[PDB]
Amino acid sequence: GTGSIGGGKGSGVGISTGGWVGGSHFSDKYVVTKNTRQFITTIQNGHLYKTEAIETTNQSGKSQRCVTTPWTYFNFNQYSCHFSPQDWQRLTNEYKRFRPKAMQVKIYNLQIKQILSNGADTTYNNDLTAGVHIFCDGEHAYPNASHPWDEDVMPDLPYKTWKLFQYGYIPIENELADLDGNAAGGNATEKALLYQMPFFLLENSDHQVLRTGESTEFTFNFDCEWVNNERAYIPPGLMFNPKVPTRRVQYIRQNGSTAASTGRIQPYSKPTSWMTGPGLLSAQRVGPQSSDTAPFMVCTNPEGTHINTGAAGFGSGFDPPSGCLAPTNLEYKLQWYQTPEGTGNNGNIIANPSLSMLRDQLLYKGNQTTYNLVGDIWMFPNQVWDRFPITRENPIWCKKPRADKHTIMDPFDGSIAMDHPPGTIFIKMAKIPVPTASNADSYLNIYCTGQVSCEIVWEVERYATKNWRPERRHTALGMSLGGESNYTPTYHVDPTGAYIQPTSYDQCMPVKTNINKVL
Amino acid sequence: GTGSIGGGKGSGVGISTGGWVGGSHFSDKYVVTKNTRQFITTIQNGHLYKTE
Amino acid sequence: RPERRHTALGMSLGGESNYTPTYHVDPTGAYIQPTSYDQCMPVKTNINKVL
Repeated sequence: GTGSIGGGKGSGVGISTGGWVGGSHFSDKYVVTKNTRQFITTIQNGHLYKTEAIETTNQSGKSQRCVTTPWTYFNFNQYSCHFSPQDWQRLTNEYKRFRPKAMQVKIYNLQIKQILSNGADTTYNNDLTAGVHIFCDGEHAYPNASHPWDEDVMPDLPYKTWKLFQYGYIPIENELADLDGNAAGGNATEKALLYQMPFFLLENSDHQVLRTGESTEFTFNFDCEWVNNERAYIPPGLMFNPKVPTRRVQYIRQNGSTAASTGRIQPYSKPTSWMTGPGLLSAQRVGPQSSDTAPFMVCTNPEGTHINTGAAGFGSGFDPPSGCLAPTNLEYKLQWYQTPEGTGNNGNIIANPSLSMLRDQLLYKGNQTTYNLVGDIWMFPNQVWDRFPITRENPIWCKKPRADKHTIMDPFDGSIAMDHPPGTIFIKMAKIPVPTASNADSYLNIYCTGQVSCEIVWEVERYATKNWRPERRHTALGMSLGGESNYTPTYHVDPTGAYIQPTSYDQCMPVKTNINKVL
Repeated sequence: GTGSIGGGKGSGVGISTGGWVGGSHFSDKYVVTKNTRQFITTIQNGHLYKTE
Repeated sequence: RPERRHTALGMSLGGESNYTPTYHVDPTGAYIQPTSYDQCMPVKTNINKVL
């Protein structure tokens, strides 16, 4: 049902630079997702680079220093971006693993409008000679624009308008520069940090400038590890045959009155060579919602401790701490809101056990009498665990920090650590100077709308099982009713046009809950 | 991180006549500096040559 | 021996509240200027030549 486009192959105002793409194609080895959004970008910071310091004192809740830029950026990092709930269901039901392979982004059909405000009404007219600056940072030569679990992501519904967020970054750890700080300290390393605090201008590189008849296109080739969709039906410790005897001997030392005994290990409990995976349960969250509450605080202090007992502005919180361990409290569970309007207990989704036996692991230390839970299990030889089951609402990737030494990279939120994730596309409108009598900068008030199309080829692979029995699958019967009068199902739309969100973790259709693997 | 420019190679309103350049490249024998500014120019002297 | 070089450690703080270094920008977006001649990084101060 594709029409033949008429009109010449030329270019300019009155010729569109691309069409709308949408929908997925499933195959055995590949899944192709196509998504187009209409985006809107506006002037940021009045075309200025600014810095901001909180100066802590708990007013904001810690000490941050940020530089905000005139730029905005595209954030594609999330699965709901690329998959409809239908397509995500099909992916997690029909395939044991998948990874992104190739990516193609087009920015096209650009429209710059001048904003004319007279009194109480505002008008919008084309300025056809206005440009927009666009470039991708693929070298990661600038601070990353996006961080996992941000609300800046592409809209889930294809017909919603995507408003870009302002780009900004933290030039320095602000608590490490207290300025005067303490008087008898004679601050030096604090000034030394400020003198070498970097400053980044996107204007320091080459940009493409697009007028309304131009378009631009970016391609990216993923070299990626697979995200696996498989469930362990047993722990690795149960891989034995309980009827078979073992050669192994268990010596039990003298316990109180009970004499030291030796004997053959029972057939139904055979020793395992495989250990609980890493995780930290010992810490608890601190302080009011306003501060940084994470149970572990990862700080870098070059000088003399004194983290002000509340972590001050030193460091960032490490959450979730528990890793693959069974969370012993709600604090340790990954939790988010479906909507930027979510608050409190409304609109929040708590991650639930996937019922995979490589997750929710625990370690118990025997004394002579009993077993006690080991709070902090560190990285140890012979640990095996599965990754956090990712839903359609999880971030896809995180960027690996550039560093000399790193341990196993398995972010506990479930995002894939990548050496070179897709580059961020930065976009701002050309500053249009307005002639002014004084030296105060005045500019023309303009905004740009356009279409972005993302197209990802997913390398995918199906499952084969010798299991006799029907496996668990994701089904619409696990959905719930919502909206006004509560007659609208989960991924449907409200009578007001509101898109009903999943209220539970299973409605988000996590991976590793369905297809069984033999250990 | 340079995109492929779409739209025809023709000219007119709605086609930009260049991109933004910026940044330096250092070498042993050469340094290349690239700078772009946005300039504004206005009418001067009401289009007159005057003496003072 | 190590020769003299230009370093950011010769920069100074400026702007409002005077927490912004030399070539950085103010919270108001003002670009802090070098307040001294050495912050301008003159030539012929660093690399030695034998006469």
